[PDB]
Amino acid sequence: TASSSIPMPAGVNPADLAAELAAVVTESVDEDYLLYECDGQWVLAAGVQAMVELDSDELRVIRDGVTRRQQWSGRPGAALGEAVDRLLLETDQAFGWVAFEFGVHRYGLQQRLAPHTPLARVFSPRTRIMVSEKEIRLFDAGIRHREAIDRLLATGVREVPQSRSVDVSDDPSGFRRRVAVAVDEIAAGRYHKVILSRCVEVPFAIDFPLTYRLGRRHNTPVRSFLLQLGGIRALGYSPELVTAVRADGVVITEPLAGTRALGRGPAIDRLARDDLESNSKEIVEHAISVRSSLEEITDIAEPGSAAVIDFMTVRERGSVQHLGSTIRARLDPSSDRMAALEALFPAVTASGIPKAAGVEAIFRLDECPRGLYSGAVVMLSADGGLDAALTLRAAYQVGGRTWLRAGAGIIEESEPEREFEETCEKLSTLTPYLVARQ
Ligand SMILES: O=C(O)c1cccc(-c2ccc(C(=O)O)o2)c1
Repeated sequence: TASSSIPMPAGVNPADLAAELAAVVTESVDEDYLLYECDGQWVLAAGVQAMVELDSDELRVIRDGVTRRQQWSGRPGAALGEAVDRLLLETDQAFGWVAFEFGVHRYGLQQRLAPHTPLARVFSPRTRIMVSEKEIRLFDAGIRHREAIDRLLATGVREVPQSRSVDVSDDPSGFRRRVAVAVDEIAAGRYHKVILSRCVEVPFAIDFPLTYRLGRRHNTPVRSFLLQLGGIRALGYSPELVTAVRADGVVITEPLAGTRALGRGPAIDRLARDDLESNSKEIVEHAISVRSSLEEITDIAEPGSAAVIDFMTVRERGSVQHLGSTIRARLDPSSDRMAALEALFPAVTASGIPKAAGVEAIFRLDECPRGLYSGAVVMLSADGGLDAALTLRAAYQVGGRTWLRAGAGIIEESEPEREFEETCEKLSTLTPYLVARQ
């Protein structure tokens, strides 16, 4: 099905070649794109053939300057799903992002959103370039894209420049104070856990593809992305899989809970791993989160199909390590891939426990709308597939402002100073790897 298949050159890693190709194609064609890494394939979705924009109050489908603009009601997953299924009648895959705000409708909180709040942006690409350890496959590539790959193979990948440091120690948004307020709300019995966050400004412009390459070779995320889409530049090393739906009907979700530092050498990392695996506080939070995922997944699964296939094992994520479980079910004939995403979104590590009360608290105690942060980056296929990675450990550039964003799960025993240090550990997935724009 690919019109070209080129063997991967010796000594070149696919993440490096795919991100370099995104830079070369940017220079020659100047188009929007989304690069998504999923199970050893880096798929560069290049150019926008058609775009679906789901907002809180409207749905727009834009193709070649022509817009279908429609009011929508009911579930946001049905509005997005109907438009995306339409894109996939004539193309194999669609890609994009879903905001954290897409998940508030299931809890009846959508009236709290401001008008015109973005919920999702999903596009069908003009071209797809798939890069694996074995080969480069070209789908619907015109002469400029074919010549860009030829030029890159002739020159080889660029050497990544040295990175530039950033200060994460300032607290202009009062994260420590906001954690103290959440702790008091938890002590009052309003909820059990809430995830709060803070932004850190990057006071210099970064090169997104070079920063992506440098951070990727020091991280082991479950998925990753690099994009330039409708005025947003973003990259991330997604630590958690929100949902994967396969064409054969198998649904997977991989919740994480608990955090210890990682990357401090073998001896310190082993002590942190043994503490994480045996700490009552982390075990209880992980068990509650697995029980929550199983309750959610039963609403969309064939009866008796839900199962935990890997339980409470350490998942290494670069600057941090977490407890994780892999939950599997079979999609019920009465359900669909968007209803599976809606059942599992937002993740507990994006919201809290109970999830409804965590989302309500975020509207008051966090900077809203969150947008891409704690939402998902997605890949959908014409055969029914869906892959949705949780957007944490990401960097953004919008309108000349570059920033990072990290948070923490706050419970009754949380201390503001420790939670602030925890956001610093999560920021460390990116802060040593920022390449300035040259
Ligand atoms: O609540 C937990 O146990 C838990 C576990 C792993 C991650 C997170 C979490 C919340 C926000 C971020 C981030 O901005 O990266 O990460 C929370």
